[PDB]
Amino acid sequence: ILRVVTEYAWQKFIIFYDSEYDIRGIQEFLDKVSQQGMDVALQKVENNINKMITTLFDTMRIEELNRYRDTLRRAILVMNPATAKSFITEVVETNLVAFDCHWIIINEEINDVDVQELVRRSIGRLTIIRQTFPVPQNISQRCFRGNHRISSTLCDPKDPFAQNMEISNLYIYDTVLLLANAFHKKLEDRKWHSMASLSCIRKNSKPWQGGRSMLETIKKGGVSGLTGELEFGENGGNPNVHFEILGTNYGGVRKLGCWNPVTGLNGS
Amino acid sequence: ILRVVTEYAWQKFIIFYDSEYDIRGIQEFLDKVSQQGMDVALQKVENNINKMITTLFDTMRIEELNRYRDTLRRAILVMNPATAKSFITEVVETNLVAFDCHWIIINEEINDVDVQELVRRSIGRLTIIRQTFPVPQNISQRCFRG
Ligand SMILES: [Ca+2]
Ligand SMILES: [Ca+2]
Repeated sequence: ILRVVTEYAWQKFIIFYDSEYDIRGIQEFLDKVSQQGMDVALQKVENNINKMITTLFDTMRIEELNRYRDTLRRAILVMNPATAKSFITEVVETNLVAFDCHWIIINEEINDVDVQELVRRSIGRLTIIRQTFPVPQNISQRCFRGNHRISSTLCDPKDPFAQNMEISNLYIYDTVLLLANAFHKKLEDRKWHSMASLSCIRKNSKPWQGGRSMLETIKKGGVSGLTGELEFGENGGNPNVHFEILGTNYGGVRKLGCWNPVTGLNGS
Repeated sequence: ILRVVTEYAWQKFIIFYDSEYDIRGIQEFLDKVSQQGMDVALQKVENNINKMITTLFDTMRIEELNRYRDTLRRAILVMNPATAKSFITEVVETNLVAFDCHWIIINEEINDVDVQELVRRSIGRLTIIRQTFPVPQNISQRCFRG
């Protein structure tokens, strides 16, 4: 979000977040914008937008709303798409934004149906930032990885399930996939160590003697799945991630660029 | 509608009407705009807007839609408010109109709830023309006549 904001040369904008978001996620962002001397407002968006905005007009006086309108010309939404949809509509309909506004929505999880609906509801420039998964061309090969066949319900992107999957769902698939390959290699190499029946609340209880070798095998595993490549670095965490950046100035959405943490930003 | 159009100095605009409207109602209007040399398009709006506009983008090519977009900058809606609501939203969301547009809605019957909702849905200038009834001040005397 910092990189994108920097590219647009924003100096003044408002960050909107939903009622479940943990703002520690942007503590580093807030530090940096302050360090660069920007004017950044924060507001939590209640889950019922209708009473929020109605309350606003009543509560706030004219000169405040004029200040508020100006502030909304540049905004970042850090919220789930459902709340964002409702929020965008209500501000638009109540004339709190206009054609010159530019809003950014950022969330790993925004599906194609959500993106289309957000664009439909917005009336200025909109930028959408979401995580994307490297998936093959030729729709037929989308449902295979080598000889491994994936249920069409997960890989057919015309499928309602597929279009409604949570990101965690994709990772769950690849996790099962990764484990299977880990077990396979361990079995094939004839270096199997059996599972053990363990006991928890027993300060005497011992750990699984097989755990260290299994962990090492899984940790050094890698598979191609629905998320792209799943694998682990030396620190035990998946390093692979990709973000796409979508846009539309109104008057329809297109790809502006891509981001990943090694190469950085590509495109405008 | 003629008087209002004359006041705004329109020279080119499109008239949209719903599927129940009897266009003989505007035959005299059409005569007069033609006599003044205006460029006036007519289209019936089907009762399901969603398939109408979807059909449109598929059916029509680019250069037609550009012609069409330009034409929609000035429009008159001669339809019931329910159909107008849906119609305004769908054109707005599909970027067939923009901030510079000016639309007129005319119907004797458009209640206060409809008016508020139309304004909410529109994104340019909107003019609403409806019949009104002279009703007393002091809400108490509204419910009496003598
Ligand atoms: Ca739109
Ligand atoms: Ca409006």
